[PDB]
Amino acid sequence: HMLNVGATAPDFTLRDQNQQLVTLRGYRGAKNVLLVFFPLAFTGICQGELDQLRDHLPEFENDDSAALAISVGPPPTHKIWATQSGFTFPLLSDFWPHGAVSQAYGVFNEQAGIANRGTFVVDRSGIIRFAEMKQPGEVRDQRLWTDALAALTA
Amino acid sequence: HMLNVGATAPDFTLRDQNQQLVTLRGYRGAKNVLLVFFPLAFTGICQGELDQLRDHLPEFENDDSAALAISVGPPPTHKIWATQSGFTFPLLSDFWPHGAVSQAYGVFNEQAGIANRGTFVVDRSGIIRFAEMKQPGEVRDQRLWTDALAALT
Repeated sequence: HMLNVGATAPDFTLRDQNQQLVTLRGYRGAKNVLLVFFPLAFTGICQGELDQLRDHLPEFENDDSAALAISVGPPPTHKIWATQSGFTFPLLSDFWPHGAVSQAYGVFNEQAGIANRGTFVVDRSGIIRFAEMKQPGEVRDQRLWTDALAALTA
Repeated sequence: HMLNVGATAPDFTLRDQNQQLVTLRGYRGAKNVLLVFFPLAFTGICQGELDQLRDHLPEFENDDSAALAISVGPPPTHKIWATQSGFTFPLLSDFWPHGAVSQAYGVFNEQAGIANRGTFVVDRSGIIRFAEMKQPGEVRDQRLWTDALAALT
């Protein structure tokens, strides 16, 4: 099942949309990390969620916080989507092995082969301090994300 | 790994870019099928190959022949690419299980998690009658596809 608050966040090294390696442990001791798992690029609900993250980026990518969007797509998919959508934050490929990081966080839909709408905040110690999992057909409330992030600055 | 000529073509049922199910077996007795495997949507060499196919579509999609392009990408990826590129032929998703059909045809790159640039012609009996895979630099020779197809009518 989904990892809950108090668990150590599984570490990972994934390619971003520009093929650079991004590792979760690299933020430890420096920033709180918002992990935004999403099902599929070029779909309507995903578009809306990541458009909203784009529109409010300074709340998620600053001196205290970092945001990483994760899905099973490979980098060329995430690159074209990011370019066409104006996304400048990292989109990470859980592509091969397929959904392995999703599976480690307990947010992989084993029937569909896609991550659910899982969201986590990982504190500077690497412990999960916010956890949620919505289904692909549901929409998340991003005020919950900013509120969790805010509580780990002060 | 690649299946050679004379082998029975593994049957599949995959979603196309509009989420419709396409099954190889449905062409048996009716059409020769060209199977164009490709690594990734939105890449350069894939683009050029499938653009050639678009530009020559009546040679590949007619009363005697059908063409199916196959990669590991899911339908929304294929839908956006297809729409942007004018691909009106089926792009099929070997997505989940990841590359299972590609594996069955012996054209899966296990290290990278993508299909290689393999091509097959399947006759009206379901037998592989043409099998092609080019070097990493090299774009496939589509006159060859139309020649193989032409030999089977």
